[PDB]
Amino acid sequence: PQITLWKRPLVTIRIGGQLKEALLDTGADDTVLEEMNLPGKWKPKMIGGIGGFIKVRQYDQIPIEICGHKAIGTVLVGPTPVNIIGRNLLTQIGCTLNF
Amino acid sequence: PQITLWKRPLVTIRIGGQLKEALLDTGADDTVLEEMNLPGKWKPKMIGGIGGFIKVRQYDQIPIEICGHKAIGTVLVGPTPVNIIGRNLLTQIGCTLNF
Ligand SMILES: O=C(N[C@@H](Cc1ccccc1)[C@H](O)CN(CC1CCCCC1)S(=O)(=O)c1ccc2ncsc2c1)c1cccc(O)c1
Repeated sequence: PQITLWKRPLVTIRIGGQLKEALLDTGADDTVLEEMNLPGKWKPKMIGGIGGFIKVRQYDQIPIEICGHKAIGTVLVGPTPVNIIGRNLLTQIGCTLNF
Repeated sequence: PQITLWKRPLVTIRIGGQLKEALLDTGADDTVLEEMNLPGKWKPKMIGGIGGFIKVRQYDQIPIEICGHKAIGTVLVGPTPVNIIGRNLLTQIGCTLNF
């Protein structure tokens, strides 16, 4: 598909039994999801942006479905105000910027 | 051009005869540049990111050439970690997400 940028590029993603709306975000190195109690091992991390840093939990090899495309990779979980699909997954679903 | 996402989508911009590197950031509503001098009136504004809110200076109708494409729009100046091109100017240069 082609997604214009008049509005926020929000799309439906699925992670287990949760469907969520998430930004397709070319500015995000990593994928950051709102607080959720995912199973398995994780490692603490701090990530920075406008305003400063937040503390997140890094989960590896988590399958995520983004607009029906399959991805699997690292997901950071913490008190972000918006679900963010970062470049680590955007590349996997074939996402480019075009102008 | 078509820009893939295995690397950060950094591009050269021209603003006030100065060249700068900026990130094409679909997750950003606004264009936000690191501290710099720009001519004219500005308005104080506050914006929010992943780590909270910051104070910026809002400049309107500022020309920027992004990777050869002309925009004229709102540019916020403040303590962003990195120069970012947001949706307000991404739309002006005809940028879309594709997969
Ligand atoms: O900060 C914004 N946008 C955010 C997304 C956003 C939207 C709305 C609310 C909060 C955040 C960015 O697109 C992604 N961030 C990465 C940062 C951006 C700042 C400087 C460079 C790198 S980010 O969110 O801070 C971010 C994301 C992934 C990641 N992985 C490793 S470090 C890291 C940082 C934003 C949103 C709306 C208006 C606005 O003026 C700015």
